[PDB]
Amino acid sequence: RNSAKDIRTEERARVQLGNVVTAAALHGGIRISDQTTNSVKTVVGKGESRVLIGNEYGGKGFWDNHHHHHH
Amino acid sequence: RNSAKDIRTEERARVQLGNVVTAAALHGGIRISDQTTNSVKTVVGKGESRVLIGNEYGGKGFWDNHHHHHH
Amino acid sequence: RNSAKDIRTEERARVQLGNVVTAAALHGGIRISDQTTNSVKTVVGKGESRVLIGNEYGGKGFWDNHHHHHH
Amino acid sequence: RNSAKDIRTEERARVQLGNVVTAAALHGGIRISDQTTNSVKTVVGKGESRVLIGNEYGGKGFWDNHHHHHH
Amino acid sequence: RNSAKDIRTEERARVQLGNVVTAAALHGGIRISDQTTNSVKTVVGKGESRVLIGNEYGGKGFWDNHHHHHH
Ligand SMILES: O=C(O)Cc1cc(-c2ccc(C(=O)O)s2)sc1-c1ccc(-c2sc(-c3ccc(C(=O)O)s3)cc2CC(=O)O)s1
Repeated sequence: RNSAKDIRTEERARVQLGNVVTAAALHGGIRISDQTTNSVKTVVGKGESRVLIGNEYGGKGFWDNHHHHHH
Repeated sequence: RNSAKDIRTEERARVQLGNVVTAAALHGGIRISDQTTNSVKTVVGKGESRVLIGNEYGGKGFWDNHHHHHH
Repeated sequence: RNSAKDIRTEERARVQLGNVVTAAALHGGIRISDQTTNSVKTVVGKGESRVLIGNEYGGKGFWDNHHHHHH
Repeated sequence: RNSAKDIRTEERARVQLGNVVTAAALHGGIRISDQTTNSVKTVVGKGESRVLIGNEYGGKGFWDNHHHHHH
Repeated sequence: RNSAKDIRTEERARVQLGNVVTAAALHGGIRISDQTTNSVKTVVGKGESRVLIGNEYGGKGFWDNHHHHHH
């Protein structure tokens, strides 16, 4: 699960509290198991900062596309 | 599941409580063992900040628009 | 399930409770998934702030997005 | 499992609290569960900074790196 | 376990705290436990800073490693 205490997002910033499911995630079943526990105390973002509190599911790189492409 | 406490939005800020499903998610994989609880205490959004409390199902962009050049 | 406890909307602020079905996601079919509990305690919106209590269904834009500026 | 005390992100900086699950993975060992513990106290990033707190699963080579082995 | 006190990343920098798992995963090992102690005190990086605190396991040979067969 995910848990956050204090998140500050100003100056055209944006924050998302959840998981990201891309249109590539079409393979999965129902299985109840253990899930990693990720939690943050304080996050201060300034200047179009983007806060992602959760896990990301993608195939084309990651959350954003700035560096490290396909080999 | 989400659990928010205090969310403050000022200066033309906008906040949404819930999940976002896109047209690309139409007839796809909505259930892939998404077992997680996203809890948050204080969220600050000043300066046209956007607050998204929930998970998304898009693919054609991670909520916002980001495009750069790697190496 | 979408729910809220206290919402403070002031200074040309607006609040909506329920769900939003954008025309980009077909007509108002209603009842598609809803597999998460979305509840917030206190939401403060001052200064043209927008408070949306519910999930949306769209593909043209993520609720509020019309930017065409590349970085 | 993963815990962060204070994280500062400025100037188009972004931070993700979770893990990176790529589409290169499938129903075969994807349930990494809870193994090692990663706890950071102070994280400061300014001017295009990316904070990744979590593990990565897939054949993307590496989440974000500069290049390969150089001479 | 992996712990870090102070991490500073400025000017196109990134900090990754976690373990990397290649698409091939581990060739067995039903007892996945952490048997390494990595405590980071203070690391400052300005200008193309790559901070990786965790376990290396990919298949390239830079910030990662593998076995591979030579011929
Ligand atoms: O704000 C709370 O009360 C704490 C908190 C808040 C959550 C929820 C938010 C709203 C909910 C609600 O509305 O009820 S519940 S869950 C919960 C905890 C879970 C995990 C914890 C850890 S421990 C820590 C580490 C970070 C660094 C380390 C170091 O320096 O040693 S240890 C971070 C987190 C996260 C954190 O404390 O913010 S606290």
